[PDB]
Amino acid sequence: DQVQDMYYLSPMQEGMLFHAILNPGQSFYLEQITMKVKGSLNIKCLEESMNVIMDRYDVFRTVFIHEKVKRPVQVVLKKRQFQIEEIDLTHLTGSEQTAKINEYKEQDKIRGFDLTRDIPMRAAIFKKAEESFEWVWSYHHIILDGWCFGIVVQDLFKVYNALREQKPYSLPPVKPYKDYIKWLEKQDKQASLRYWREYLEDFEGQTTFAEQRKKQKDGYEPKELLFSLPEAETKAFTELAKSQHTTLSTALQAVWSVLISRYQQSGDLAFGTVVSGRPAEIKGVEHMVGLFINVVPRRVKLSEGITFNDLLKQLQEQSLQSEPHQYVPLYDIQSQADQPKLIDHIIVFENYPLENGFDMVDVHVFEKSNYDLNLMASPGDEMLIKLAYNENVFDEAFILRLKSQLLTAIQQLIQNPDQPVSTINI
Repeated sequence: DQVQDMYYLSPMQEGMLFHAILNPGQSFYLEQITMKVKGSLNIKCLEESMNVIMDRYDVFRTVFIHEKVKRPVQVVLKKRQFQIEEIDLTHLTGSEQTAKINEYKEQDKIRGFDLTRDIPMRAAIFKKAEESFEWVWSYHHIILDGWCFGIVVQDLFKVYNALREQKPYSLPPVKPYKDYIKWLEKQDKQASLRYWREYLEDFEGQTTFAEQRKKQKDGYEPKELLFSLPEAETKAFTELAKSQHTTLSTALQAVWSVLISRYQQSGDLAFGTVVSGRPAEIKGVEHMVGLFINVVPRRVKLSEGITFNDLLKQLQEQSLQSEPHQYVPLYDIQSQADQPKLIDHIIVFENYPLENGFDMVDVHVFEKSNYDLNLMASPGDEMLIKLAYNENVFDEAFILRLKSQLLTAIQQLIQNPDQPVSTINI
Protein backbone atom coordinates (compact mmCIF):
# COMPACT_ATOMS: atom_id res chain seq x y z
CA ASP A 1 0.00 0.00 0.00
CA GLN A 2 1.13 3.55 -0.78
CA VAL A 3 -0.84 5.08 2.13
CA GLN A 4 1.12 6.96 4.81
CA ASP A 5 -1.83 8.21 6.88
CA MET A 6 -5.60 8.62 6.77
CA TYR A 7 -7.70 11.19 8.64
CA TYR A 8 -10.97 13.08 8.32
CA LEU A 9 -11.64 16.37 6.54
CA SER A 10 -11.95 19.76 8.18
CA PRO A 11 -15.44 21.31 8.02
CA MET A 12 -14.19 23.77 5.39
CA GLN A 13 -12.58 20.92 3.44
CA GLU A 14 -15.80 18.88 3.44
CA GLY A 15 -17.90 21.74 2.07
CA MET A 16 -15.11 22.46 -0.40
CA LEU A 17 -15.09 18.84 -1.59
CA PHE A 18 -18.90 18.77 -1.65
CA HIS A 19 -19.13 21.79 -3.95
CA ALA A 20 -16.10 20.81 -6.05
CA ILE A 21 -17.66 17.50 -7.13
CA LEU A 22 -21.09 19.06 -7.65
CA ASN A 23 -19.77 21.84 -9.94
CA PRO A 24 -16.98 20.46 -12.13
CA GLY A 25 -15.18 22.71 -14.58
CA GLN A 26 -16.25 26.01 -12.97
CA SER A 27 -12.81 27.03 -11.61
CA PHE A 28 -14.18 26.65 -8.07
CA TYR A 29 -11.41 26.93 -5.46
CA LEU A 30 -8.75 27.13 -8.19
CA GLU A 31 -5.81 29.54 -7.95
CA GLN A 32 -3.73 30.17 -11.09
CA ILE A 33 -0.34 31.84 -10.64
CA THR A 34 1.07 33.30 -13.86
CA MET A 35 4.51 34.88 -14.03
CA LYS A 36 7.23 35.61 -16.59
CA VAL A 37 10.79 34.58 -15.70
CA LYS A 38 13.52 36.65 -17.39
CA GLY A 39 16.78 34.87 -16.66
CA SER A 40 18.55 31.55 -16.37
CA LEU A 41 16.83 28.61 -14.70
CA ASN A 42 17.93 25.01 -14.15
CA ILE A 43 14.81 23.00 -15.05
CA LYS A 44 16.19 19.74 -13.62
CA CYS A 45 16.86 21.30 -10.21
CA LEU A 46 13.43 22.95 -10.17
CA GLU A 47 12.07 19.44 -10.72
CA GLU A 48 14.27 18.06 -7.94
CA SER A 49 13.31 20.82 -5.49
CA MET A 50 9.62 20.31 -6.27
CA ASN A 51 9.97 16.66 -5.27
CA VAL A 52 11.62 17.75 -2.03
CA ILE A 53 8.58 19.98 -1.47
CA MET A 54 6.47 16.97 -2.49
CA ASP A 55 7.89 14.86 0.36
CA ARG A 56 8.22 17.78 2.79
CA TYR A 57 4.55 18.85 2.70
CA ASP A 58 2.05 16.00 3.05
CA VAL A 59 -0.77 18.15 1.65
CA PHE A 60 0.58 17.66 -1.89
CA ARG A 61 0.53 13.85 -1.57
CA THR A 62 -3.09 14.00 -0.36
CA VAL A 63 -6.10 12.56 -2.18
CA PHE A 64 -9.74 12.61 -1.12
CA ILE A 65 -12.21 9.72 -1.12
CA HIS A 66 -15.95 10.43 -1.00
CA GLU A 67 -17.41 7.27 -2.57
CA LYS A 68 -18.48 4.19 -0.58
CA VAL A 69 -17.49 5.79 2.75
CA LYS A 70 -19.80 6.97 5.53
CA ARG A 71 -17.75 10.17 5.93
CA PRO A 72 -15.19 11.58 3.46
CA VAL A 73 -11.53 10.95 4.27
CA GLN A 74 -8.24 12.41 3.04
CA VAL A 75 -5.46 9.97 2.15
CA VAL A 76 -1.84 11.11 2.20
CA LEU A 77 0.53 8.98 0.13
CA LYS A 78 4.02 8.00 1.24
CA LYS A 79 5.54 9.17 -2.05
CA ARG A 80 4.31 10.85 -5.22
CA GLN A 81 6.34 12.20 -8.14
CA PHE A 82 5.69 15.68 -9.54
CA GLN A 83 6.26 16.45 -13.22
CA ILE A 84 6.81 20.15 -13.93
CA GLU A 85 5.53 19.80 -17.55
CA GLU A 86 8.00 21.77 -19.69
CA ILE A 87 6.70 23.06 -23.03
CA ASP A 88 8.97 24.28 -25.83
CA LEU A 89 7.84 27.52 -27.52
CA THR A 90 11.19 28.44 -29.10
CA HIS A 91 10.09 27.57 -32.66
CA LEU A 92 7.08 29.92 -32.55
CA THR A 93 6.25 33.57 -33.09
CA GLY A 94 5.25 35.85 -30.23
CA SER A 95 1.52 35.75 -30.92
CA GLU A 96 1.46 31.94 -31.14
CA GLN A 97 3.37 31.78 -27.84
CA THR A 98 0.80 34.10 -26.24
CA ALA A 99 -2.18 32.15 -27.58
CA LYS A 100 -0.56 28.81 -26.70
CA ILE A 101 -0.10 29.94 -23.10
CA ASN A 102 -3.52 31.61 -22.97
CA GLU A 103 -5.00 28.37 -24.32
CA TYR A 104 -3.30 26.52 -21.46
CA LYS A 105 -4.58 29.00 -18.87
CA GLU A 106 -8.19 28.77 -20.06
CA GLN A 107 -8.14 24.98 -20.42
CA ASP A 108 -6.45 24.71 -17.01
CA LYS A 109 -9.35 26.47 -15.30
CA ILE A 110 -11.80 24.04 -16.92
CA ARG A 111 -9.83 20.85 -16.19
CA GLY A 112 -9.53 21.76 -12.51
CA PHE A 113 -8.41 18.94 -10.24
CA ASP A 114 -9.72 15.40 -9.79
CA LEU A 115 -9.32 15.50 -6.02
CA THR A 116 -9.60 11.69 -5.87
CA ARG A 117 -6.39 10.97 -7.81
CA ASP A 118 -4.55 14.02 -9.13
CA ILE A 119 -1.93 16.08 -7.33
CA PRO A 120 -3.74 19.17 -5.96
CA MET A 121 -1.05 21.30 -7.62
CA ARG A 122 0.24 21.42 -11.19
CA ALA A 123 2.99 23.49 -12.81
CA ALA A 124 3.86 24.40 -16.39
CA ILE A 125 6.86 26.34 -17.69
CA PHE A 126 6.82 27.70 -21.25
CA LYS A 127 10.23 28.29 -22.84
CA LYS A 128 9.41 31.19 -25.17
CA ALA A 129 13.10 32.06 -25.78
CA GLU A 130 16.56 31.58 -24.31
CA GLU A 131 16.40 32.84 -20.70
CA SER A 132 12.73 33.79 -21.25
CA PHE A 133 10.10 31.66 -19.53
CA GLU A 134 6.46 31.84 -18.43
CA TRP A 135 5.17 29.90 -15.42
CA VAL A 136 1.54 28.81 -14.97
CA TRP A 137 1.25 27.55 -11.39
CA SER A 138 -2.09 26.08 -10.32
CA TYR A 139 -3.30 24.55 -7.06
CA HIS A 140 -6.53 23.65 -5.28
CA HIS A 141 -7.54 25.45 -2.09
CA ILE A 142 -8.68 22.19 -0.45
CA ILE A 143 -5.06 21.65 0.65
CA LEU A 144 -3.53 25.15 0.51
CA ASP A 145 -4.62 28.72 1.17
CA GLY A 146 -2.91 31.88 -0.04
CA TRP A 147 -0.66 32.53 2.95
CA CYS A 148 0.62 28.94 3.17
CA PHE A 149 1.46 28.93 -0.54
CA GLY A 150 4.10 31.59 0.10
CA ILE A 151 5.75 29.33 2.67
CA VAL A 152 5.89 26.57 0.05
CA VAL A 153 7.36 29.02 -2.47
CA GLN A 154 10.18 30.13 -0.16
CA ASP A 155 10.98 26.51 0.72
CA LEU A 156 11.05 25.63 -2.99
CA PHE A 157 13.46 28.45 -3.86
CA LYS A 158 15.65 27.71 -0.84
CA VAL A 159 16.08 24.13 -2.07
CA TYR A 160 16.38 25.25 -5.70
CA ASN A 161 18.98 28.00 -5.18
CA ALA A 162 21.05 25.50 -3.15
CA LEU A 163 20.84 22.27 -5.18
CA ARG A 164 21.96 24.08 -8.34
CA GLU A 165 25.00 25.60 -6.61
CA GLN A 166 25.77 22.21 -4.98
CA LYS A 167 25.74 23.96 -1.60
CA PRO A 168 23.70 21.95 0.93
CA TYR A 169 20.85 23.31 3.04
CA SER A 170 18.58 22.65 6.00
CA LEU A 171 14.88 23.36 6.28
CA PRO A 172 12.82 24.10 9.40
CA PRO A 173 10.69 21.23 10.72
CA VAL A 174 7.07 21.15 9.57
CA LYS A 175 4.07 20.23 11.69
CA PRO A 176 1.72 17.79 9.93
CA TYR A 177 -1.74 19.00 8.96
CA LYS A 178 -3.17 16.08 10.95
CA ASP A 179 -2.45 18.09 14.11
CA TYR A 180 -5.02 20.67 13.00
CA ILE A 181 -7.53 17.90 12.24
CA LYS A 182 -6.81 16.53 15.72
CA TRP A 183 -7.54 19.90 17.32
CA LEU A 184 -10.79 20.18 15.35
CA GLU A 185 -12.07 16.79 16.52
CA LYS A 186 -11.67 18.02 20.12
CA GLN A 187 -13.83 21.14 19.71
CA ASP A 188 -17.53 21.33 20.52
CA LYS A 189 -19.12 21.93 17.12
CA GLN A 190 -22.46 22.97 18.62
CA ALA A 191 -20.81 25.48 20.96
CA SER A 192 -19.20 27.13 17.92
CA LEU A 193 -22.51 27.19 16.03
CA ARG A 194 -24.19 28.82 19.03
CA TYR A 195 -21.51 31.54 19.15
CA TRP A 196 -22.30 32.59 15.58
CA ARG A 197 -26.05 32.28 16.21
CA GLU A 198 -25.84 34.63 19.19
CA TYR A 199 -23.35 36.88 17.39
CA LEU A 200 -25.88 37.31 14.55
CA GLU A 201 -28.96 37.51 16.79
CA ASP A 202 -31.70 39.78 15.39
CA PHE A 203 -29.62 40.84 12.37
CA GLU A 204 -32.03 41.85 9.61
CA GLY A 205 -29.69 41.73 6.62
CA GLN A 206 -28.74 44.37 4.10
CA THR A 207 -28.02 44.78 0.39
CA THR A 208 -24.85 46.88 0.50
CA PHE A 209 -24.90 49.86 -1.87
CA ALA A 210 -28.41 48.93 -3.00
CA GLU A 211 -29.13 52.14 -4.92
CA GLN A 212 -25.76 51.85 -6.70
CA ARG A 213 -26.35 48.22 -7.74
CA LYS A 214 -27.26 47.87 -11.42
CA LYS A 215 -30.19 45.48 -11.87
CA GLN A 216 -29.07 43.42 -14.86
CA LYS A 217 -28.75 39.72 -15.61
CA ASP A 218 -26.40 37.71 -13.41
CA GLY A 219 -22.81 37.39 -14.58
CA TYR A 220 -19.39 38.65 -13.54
CA GLU A 221 -17.36 41.36 -15.29
CA PRO A 222 -14.09 41.43 -13.30
CA LYS A 223 -12.59 44.90 -12.89
CA GLU A 224 -10.19 46.49 -10.42
CA LEU A 225 -9.20 49.89 -9.05
CA LEU A 226 -5.84 49.99 -7.26
CA PHE A 227 -4.49 52.89 -5.21
CA SER A 228 -2.13 53.57 -2.32
CA LEU A 229 -2.29 55.37 1.01
CA PRO A 230 0.55 57.94 1.40
CA GLU A 231 3.34 57.05 3.83
CA ALA A 232 2.31 59.72 6.34
CA GLU A 233 -1.25 58.44 6.76
CA THR A 234 0.00 54.85 6.54
CA LYS A 235 2.42 55.42 9.42
CA ALA A 236 -0.27 57.22 11.43
CA PHE A 237 -2.85 54.52 10.65
CA THR A 238 -0.36 51.90 11.87
CA GLU A 239 0.54 53.96 14.95
CA LEU A 240 -3.14 54.36 15.85
CA ALA A 241 -3.57 50.60 15.45
CA LYS A 242 -0.55 49.94 17.67
CA SER A 243 -1.75 52.51 20.21
CA GLN A 244 -5.20 50.90 20.53
CA HIS A 245 -3.60 47.43 20.82
CA THR A 246 -5.20 46.22 17.59
CA THR A 247 -4.12 45.06 14.15
CA LEU A 248 -3.92 46.91 10.85
CA SER A 249 -6.64 44.65 9.45
CA THR A 250 -9.09 45.51 12.23
CA ALA A 251 -8.31 49.20 11.75
CA LEU A 252 -9.33 49.02 8.08
CA GLN A 253 -12.50 47.10 8.95
CA ALA A 254 -13.47 49.94 11.29
CA VAL A 255 -12.97 52.58 8.58
CA TRP A 256 -15.10 50.49 6.22
CA SER A 257 -17.76 50.16 8.93
CA VAL A 258 -18.20 53.94 9.12
CA LEU A 259 -18.45 54.21 5.33
CA ILE A 260 -21.13 51.55 4.84
CA SER A 261 -22.97 52.88 7.91
CA ARG A 262 -23.73 56.00 5.86
CA TYR A 263 -24.80 54.22 2.67
CA GLN A 264 -27.15 51.89 4.58
CA GLN A 265 -28.32 54.58 7.06
CA SER A 266 -28.08 52.02 9.84
CA GLY A 267 -26.03 51.15 12.91
CA ASP A 268 -26.23 47.35 12.44
CA LEU A 269 -24.04 46.17 9.56
CA ALA A 270 -22.25 43.02 8.42
CA PHE A 271 -19.49 42.25 5.95
CA GLY A 272 -17.15 39.38 5.23
CA THR A 273 -13.65 39.23 6.64
CA VAL A 274 -10.84 36.72 6.09
CA VAL A 275 -9.50 35.32 9.36
CA SER A 276 -6.28 33.35 9.73
CA GLY A 277 -8.13 30.40 11.25
CA ARG A 278 -4.88 29.34 12.93
CA PRO A 279 -5.66 28.37 16.55
CA ALA A 280 -3.04 29.67 18.97
CA GLU A 281 -3.71 26.67 21.22
CA ILE A 282 -1.64 24.52 18.85
CA LYS A 283 2.07 25.27 19.16
CA GLY A 284 3.84 25.92 15.88
CA VAL A 285 0.55 26.51 14.03
CA GLU A 286 2.28 29.42 12.28
CA HIS A 287 4.58 26.97 10.47
CA MET A 288 1.86 24.49 9.50
CA VAL A 289 0.87 24.27 5.84
CA GLY A 290 -2.71 23.61 4.78
CA LEU A 291 -6.17 25.15 4.61
CA PHE A 292 -6.71 27.56 7.50
CA ILE A 293 -8.09 30.91 6.31
CA ASN A 294 -11.85 31.37 6.27
CA VAL A 295 -14.38 34.08 5.47
CA VAL A 296 -16.45 34.77 8.60
CA PRO A 297 -19.21 37.35 9.15
CA ARG A 298 -18.26 40.53 10.99
CA ARG A 299 -21.15 42.35 12.68
CA VAL A 300 -20.44 45.96 13.68
CA LYS A 301 -22.88 47.95 15.83
CA LEU A 302 -22.51 51.75 15.61
CA SER A 303 -24.31 53.43 18.50
CA GLU A 304 -24.81 57.18 18.77
CA GLY A 305 -21.59 58.97 19.66
CA ILE A 306 -19.38 55.98 18.88
CA THR A 307 -15.75 56.93 18.25
CA PHE A 308 -13.16 55.27 16.04
CA ASN A 309 -11.21 54.12 19.10
CA ASP A 310 -14.47 52.79 20.54
CA LEU A 311 -15.12 50.96 17.26
CA LEU A 312 -11.52 49.70 17.25
CA LYS A 313 -12.17 48.20 20.68
CA GLN A 314 -15.47 46.55 19.73
CA LEU A 315 -13.82 44.89 16.73
CA GLN A 316 -10.56 43.72 18.35
CA GLU A 317 -12.44 42.16 21.27
CA GLN A 318 -14.83 40.24 18.98
CA SER A 319 -11.84 39.03 16.94
CA LEU A 320 -10.56 37.29 20.08
CA GLN A 321 -13.83 35.65 21.19
CA SER A 322 -14.35 34.35 17.64
CA GLU A 323 -10.91 32.72 17.39
CA PRO A 324 -11.94 29.24 18.70
CA HIS A 325 -14.89 29.24 16.27
CA GLN A 326 -13.27 30.42 13.02
CA TYR A 327 -13.33 26.88 11.59
CA VAL A 328 -17.10 26.99 10.97
CA PRO A 329 -17.89 27.30 7.24
CA LEU A 330 -19.92 30.33 6.19
CA TYR A 331 -22.70 28.09 4.84
CA ASP A 332 -23.27 26.64 8.31
CA ILE A 333 -23.28 30.14 9.82
CA GLN A 334 -25.74 31.49 7.25
CA SER A 335 -28.08 28.50 7.62
CA GLN A 336 -28.28 29.24 11.36
CA ALA A 337 -29.96 32.55 10.47
CA ASP A 338 -32.10 31.76 7.37
CA GLN A 339 -30.11 34.52 5.66
CA PRO A 340 -28.56 33.14 2.44
CA LYS A 341 -27.25 36.68 1.79
CA LEU A 342 -26.01 37.72 5.23
CA ILE A 343 -22.88 39.17 3.59
CA ASP A 344 -22.28 40.33 0.03
CA HIS A 345 -18.79 41.88 0.19
CA ILE A 346 -15.55 41.02 1.99
CA ILE A 347 -12.45 42.79 3.31
CA VAL A 348 -9.11 41.01 2.95
CA PHE A 349 -5.76 42.04 4.44
CA GLU A 350 -2.91 39.91 3.08
CA ASN A 351 0.19 40.69 5.15
CA TYR A 352 2.45 38.95 2.58
CA PRO A 353 0.68 39.29 -0.77
CA LEU A 354 1.71 37.33 -3.84
CA GLU A 355 17.46 37.79 -6.16
CA ASN A 356 19.19 34.37 -6.21
CA GLY A 357 18.04 32.67 -9.40
CA PHE A 358 16.57 34.98 -12.03
CA ASP A 359 14.04 37.81 -12.47
CA MET A 360 10.32 37.37 -11.76
CA VAL A 361 8.38 40.17 -13.47
CA ASP A 362 4.60 40.42 -13.93
CA VAL A 363 2.87 38.24 -11.35
CA HIS A 364 -0.89 37.76 -11.62
CA VAL A 365 -3.07 35.67 -9.32
CA PHE A 366 -6.35 34.36 -10.74
CA GLU A 367 -9.14 33.50 -8.31
CA LYS A 368 -12.86 33.31 -9.04
CA SER A 369 -14.68 36.03 -7.11
CA ASN A 370 -17.72 35.06 -5.03
CA TYR A 371 -18.71 38.66 -4.23
CA ASP A 372 -19.59 41.68 -6.37
CA LEU A 373 -17.20 43.85 -4.32
CA ASN A 374 -13.97 43.01 -2.49
CA LEU A 375 -11.76 45.44 -0.57
CA MET A 376 -8.20 44.08 -0.55
CA ALA A 377 -5.34 45.70 1.35
CA SER A 378 -1.65 44.85 1.58
CA PRO A 379 0.93 46.31 4.00
CA GLY A 380 3.95 48.42 3.08
CA ASP A 381 5.40 51.90 3.52
CA GLU A 382 2.41 53.10 1.49
CA MET A 383 -0.59 50.83 2.10
CA LEU A 384 -1.82 49.33 -1.17
CA ILE A 385 -5.62 49.08 -1.38
CA LYS A 386 -7.42 47.24 -4.18
CA LEU A 387 -11.12 47.44 -5.05
CA ALA A 388 -12.00 44.29 -7.01
CA TYR A 389 -15.61 44.52 -8.17
CA ASN A 390 -18.07 43.19 -10.74
CA GLU A 391 -18.66 45.84 -13.41
CA ASN A 392 -22.09 44.36 -14.20
CA VAL A 393 -23.25 45.47 -10.72
CA PHE A 394 -21.17 48.55 -9.85
CA ASP A 395 -19.93 51.31 -12.15
CA GLU A 396 -16.36 52.58 -12.11
CA ALA A 397 -17.65 56.03 -11.15
CA PHE A 398 -18.98 54.62 -7.88
CA ILE A 399 -15.78 52.64 -7.26
CA LEU A 400 -13.85 55.87 -7.81
CA ARG A 401 -16.13 57.67 -5.35
CA LEU A 402 -15.51 54.91 -2.80
CA LYS A 403 -11.77 55.44 -3.24
CA SER A 404 -11.98 59.15 -2.44
CA GLN A 405 -14.40 58.51 0.42
CA LEU A 406 -12.16 55.80 1.87
CA LEU A 407 -9.07 58.02 1.67
CA THR A 408 -10.70 61.03 3.32
CA ALA A 409 -12.34 58.85 5.98
CA ILE A 410 -8.99 57.25 6.86
CA GLN A 411 -7.41 60.69 7.28
CA GLN A 412 -10.36 62.10 9.24
CA LEU A 413 -10.46 59.06 11.54
CA ILE A 414 -6.74 58.93 12.39
CA GLN A 415 -6.84 62.64 13.31
CA ASN A 416 -10.11 62.47 15.30
CA PRO A 417 -10.08 58.95 16.80
CA ASP A 418 -12.04 60.11 19.88
CA GLN A 419 -14.61 62.22 17.96
CA PRO A 420 -17.98 60.65 17.07
CA VAL A 421 -17.60 58.93 13.71
CA SER A 422 -20.92 60.52 12.71
CA THR A 423 -18.97 63.79 12.38
CA ILE A 424 -16.78 62.26 9.64
CA ASN A 425 -17.44 63.84 6.24
CA ILE A 426 -17.51 61.48 3.25
